[PDB]
Amino acid sequence: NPLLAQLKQQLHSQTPRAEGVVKATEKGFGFLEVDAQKSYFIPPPQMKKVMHGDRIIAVIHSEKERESAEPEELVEPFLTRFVGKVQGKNDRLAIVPDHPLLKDAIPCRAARGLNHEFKEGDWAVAEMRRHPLKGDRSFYAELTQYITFGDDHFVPWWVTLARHNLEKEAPDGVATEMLDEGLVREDLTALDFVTIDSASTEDMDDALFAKALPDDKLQLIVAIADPTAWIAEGSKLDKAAKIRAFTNYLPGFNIPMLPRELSDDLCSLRANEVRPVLACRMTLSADGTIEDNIEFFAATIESKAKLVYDQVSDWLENTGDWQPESEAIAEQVRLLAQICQRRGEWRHNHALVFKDRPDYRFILGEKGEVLDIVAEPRRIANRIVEEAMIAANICAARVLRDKLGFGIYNVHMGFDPANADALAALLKTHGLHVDAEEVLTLDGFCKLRRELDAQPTGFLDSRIRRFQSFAEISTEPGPHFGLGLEAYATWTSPIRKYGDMINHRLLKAVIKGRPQDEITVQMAERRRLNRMAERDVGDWLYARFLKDKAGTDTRFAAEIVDISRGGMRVRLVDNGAIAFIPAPFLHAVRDELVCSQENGTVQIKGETVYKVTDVIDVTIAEVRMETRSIIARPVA
Ligand SMILES: [Mn+2]
Repeated sequence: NPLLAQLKQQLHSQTPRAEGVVKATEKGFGFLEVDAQKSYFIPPPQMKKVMHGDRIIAVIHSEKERESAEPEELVEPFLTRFVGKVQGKNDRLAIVPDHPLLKDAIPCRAARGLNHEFKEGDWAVAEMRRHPLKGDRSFYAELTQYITFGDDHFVPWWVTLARHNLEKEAPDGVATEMLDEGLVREDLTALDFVTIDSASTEDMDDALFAKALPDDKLQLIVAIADPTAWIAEGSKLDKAAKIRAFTNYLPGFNIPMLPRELSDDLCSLRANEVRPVLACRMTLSADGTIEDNIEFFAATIESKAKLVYDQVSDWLENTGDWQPESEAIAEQVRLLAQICQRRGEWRHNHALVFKDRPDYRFILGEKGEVLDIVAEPRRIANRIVEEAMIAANICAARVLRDKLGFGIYNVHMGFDPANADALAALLKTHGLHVDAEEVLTLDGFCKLRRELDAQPTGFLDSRIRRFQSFAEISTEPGPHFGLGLEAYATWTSPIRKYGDMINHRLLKAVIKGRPQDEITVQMAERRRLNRMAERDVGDWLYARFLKDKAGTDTRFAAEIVDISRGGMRVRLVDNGAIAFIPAPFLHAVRDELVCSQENGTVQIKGETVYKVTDVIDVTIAEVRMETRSIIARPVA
C-alpha cells in the first residue's frame, strides 16, 4: 500500500551513501575517491554504470570487512562536449574519447544536418546524450562536428582548437576609414624613435626614445599603436574582438584578435612610416621614480629603426657582428640601456623582481615537423623593452584610478583568506617568522616574499604557493600582489588584448572629459582556454619530438615540479617537456619509499631524497603517442 510504500521510501533514504569521483584504470573494478583516504571499491559490473571522472553518489553495501559502492546518482558527469576518434561500420559508429583514462568507445550518430560520412579514425566533436546513471540504457554520444581525418599531421592544431571551441581564423575585416573625436594628436616625428622586437614580426606595436636632459635625469617616451582610432564600440570588429578577447598563440600558429590589415600595416609601427601612435612621457633619476611628470596624449611618429633583441643585446656588451648605422639610433640605445638597468632597482626595492620561467619555442618545418625546441633567452634588450613596458603600464594604472575608478586592471589578491592560518602554521615548521595578522597586507606579502629569496632552494616558495589564489581581472582598481604593484593597468598591446583596447578608449577619455559586468567574465575564460590550447598543442609536439629518444641513454636535466603518491612529475630543463616518473622506478623496495603529494617530498628509508624544485638527470623510458604521455627514469 501507501503504508508499505512510505516505509520502503524511508528505508531507502536512510541507507548508507557516499559522494565521490570514479577513478578507473586498465583493470575492471574501480574506486570511489571520497577524500583524503576514503576510497571505496567499485566492482566490475558496477564500473559499467559510470565513467572515469564522473562525480556520483553511491549506495554503500555492507560486508564483513571490505565494503562495496553501488553507483546511484550522477552529480557531475566527466564528459559533456568532447573530442575523439570515430570507429565502427557505416550505421553503427562509435567514438573513443580522447582521454588517457577512457578506453571504452561510445555509441554515437551524426546530428541533424551533419552530412559528412564519418570515416574510421575521424576526429569528431561530440556531445554526451545518454548515461546509464540517468536511467539511460547505455552511454550514447552525438557527433556534432567533423575535425579532420586520422593520419592528418595537423591533428595537434585542429583537435585542440575544436576541443576548446576556439576560432581558427582571424575575424572578417571590412576595414572602414579612420575616425575623429577631438584628436589633438601632437608631433614627435623628427626625433628618431626605435622599435625593439624579435626577428620575424611584421607588427611592432611599441616604440621607444630618451632625451639628453640636464642634471642626473632621464626621459623615456613609450609609444604604442592606436587600434581604437579605427575601431569603434559596436563596430563589427569591435564586437568580434570582445568575443575572442586575446590573440590565441600556439606553436607556429596564431589566431589574431584583429584583421591583419590593421596589425601588419595601419596600426603596425614600421620603419620610416608616419603612424598615429598613443604615447607616454616620463622622467626617472638615480633611484627611478616619476610623479606628476606623466602625460598620456594621442601623437604621431616616423620610427627610424627596426631593431632585433639579439643584435641589440650583442652591442650592449661587445661582440662580432652588428653596429647601429646612425649616431641617432646608437646613442638612443645607450639611453634605453641605462634606463633599463636603473629601472630594475625600483621594483626590487618597492615591488617584486621577476624571474619569468624561460619561454620555450618550437621550431617547426613548413610541414609541421619539430626540428628543435630551444628556450628563449632573457638578455639585456629583452629586459629593456620589459622594463619600459612594465614602467609604462604602471603609469596608466594611477591615471585611470584618479579620473574614473574604472579600468581593466589585473587584481592579484595573493593568499586565499581561508588558507590564511594554514600558512603561518606551515612556515612555522620550516622555522619562518610569519605573523598571521600582517600576512594579508601587501607589506606582509612582499616582506615574506623577500625572505623566500634568501633560501638555498625554491622549495619553500613552491610549498607556500599552493596557498595563494590566481591573478584575476576586475573593473575596480586593486593591487598586483604578485607583481608588487599598487595598481596594474595594461595598454601595452591593444591589438592582442581587448582589455588593453578598452583601456585605450578610457585613456582617450582622460585627455578629454565603465566596461560592462560580464566582459571580465569571458575575458578570464578565454585566457584560460587560450592557455590550455597552447599547452595541449605543445603536449602533442613534445611527444613527437621525444619519441626517438625513448629507451635511449640520452640524458636530460629535469626539475621536479610535483610529487604524487604514485611518482613524480619533471619538466625537462632544455625543452620544457613534462614527463612522469612512476614510484617503482624511484626505489626497488616499496615499503622503504614514501611519496607525499602533501609534503612535496620523496623519502627513501626515512630520509628525503627528492623534493619539488630539485634538478636531476633522467632518461626517456617510454613515449606513448596515442595518449602523448612521456615516462622517464632517473639516471642510475
Ligand atoms: Mn614589440
